[PDB]
Amino acid sequence: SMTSHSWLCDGRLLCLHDPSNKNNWKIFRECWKQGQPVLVSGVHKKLKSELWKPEAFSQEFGDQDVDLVNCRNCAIISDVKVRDFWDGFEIICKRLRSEDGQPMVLKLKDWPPGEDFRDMMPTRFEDLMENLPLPEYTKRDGRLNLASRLPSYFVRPDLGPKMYNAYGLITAEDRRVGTTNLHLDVSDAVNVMVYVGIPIGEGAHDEEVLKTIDEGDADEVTKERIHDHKEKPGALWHIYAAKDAEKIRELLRKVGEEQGQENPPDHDPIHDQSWYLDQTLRKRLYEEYGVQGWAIVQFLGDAVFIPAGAPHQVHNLYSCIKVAEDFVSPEHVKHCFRLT
Ligand SMILES: CS(=O)(=O)NCCc1ccc(F)cc1
Ligand SMILES: CS(=O)(=O)NCCc1ccc(F)cc1
Ligand SMILES: [Cl-]
Ligand SMILES: [Cl-]
Ligand SMILES: [Cl-]
Ligand SMILES: [Cl-]
Ligand SMILES: [Mn+2]
Repeated sequence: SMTSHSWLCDGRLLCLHDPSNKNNWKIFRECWKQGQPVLVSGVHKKLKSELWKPEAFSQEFGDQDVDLVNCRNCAIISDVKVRDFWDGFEIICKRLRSEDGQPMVLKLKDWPPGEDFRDMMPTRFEDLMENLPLPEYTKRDGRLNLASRLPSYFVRPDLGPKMYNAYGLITAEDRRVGTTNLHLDVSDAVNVMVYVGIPIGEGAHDEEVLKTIDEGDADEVTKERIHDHKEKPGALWHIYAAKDAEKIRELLRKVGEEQGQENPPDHDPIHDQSWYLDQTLRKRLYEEYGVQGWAIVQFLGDAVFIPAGAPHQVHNLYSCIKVAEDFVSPEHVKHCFRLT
């Protein structure tokens, strides 16, 4: 039977089921005020699916010059055509290869660049912005988005949205690598999964995805969406409460020292965006510092709401297209204030 919502992550994660319901705010706002992330399912059913295909991006924009990142070793591939990324998104035999002869796991850096999404892609901009959940919070001019209303005493987000495109991580060794390393943002954000590409070539790669979700500490209800409903899983997130950010800095300064890094005692390993918390480091955070987090699997059409100041990391299970909008809720405006 159809329901307004469910509770995931041992009752700590709200999952809203109807992305456009005019009553969603009544369920959302108490979870949000407590500094929790929120998930909203079903946004893909509201969008024009033809606008969000990898082959369309290659056809329309493929002669633009871009830089790529090799997710395995952080090497930068400079000044290549964006078609060289898009044409290997789902077809493994078309992917750029490393010196060892293997196909690379690539991330497309800063594309569209800076604030240019709306100018470059006006039909995509309209389709996303008109279908964002919790629109009083997430639209540029929503009544509960303070972004356009604050003075210079507050850090204001850039004009959005921003697109995040990267291949899926594949191997047992890849389990310890991030798509996006641990970091935080001083603004709130909503991140929508608009497309998931499950390949052919090395295709039949299902078992390493299940071990990644299990070892990732997914809850048993999330482990049912995999097996029961046959939805496409895109990415595994870990999110930590803003109140636990300094305890995470203390762990990563200790581990940096154990690994012979030579950092000053006040340096900021979260701002550096250089760490991915693997199973070993997540268990040490829990056991040695008493800090737990939310393990979230983002399926096609899921919107993840990330509270301002909350440390988070992302690991793609399959090839993903994500689109994110930043906003400034009144609940979390303290995190962007420039004094005290
Ligand atoms: C430019 S590179 O990143 O150093 N790679 C070496 C070139 C290559 C690697 C694998 C091939 F199947 C063909 C050529
Ligand atoms: C591993 S999980 O299935 O995501 N459940 C964790 C929920 C939780 C989140 C944050 C906390 F500070 C304490 C508990
Ligand atoms: Cl907060
Ligand atoms: Cl467009
Ligand atoms: Cl709303
Ligand atoms: Cl990163
Ligand atoms: Mn972020």
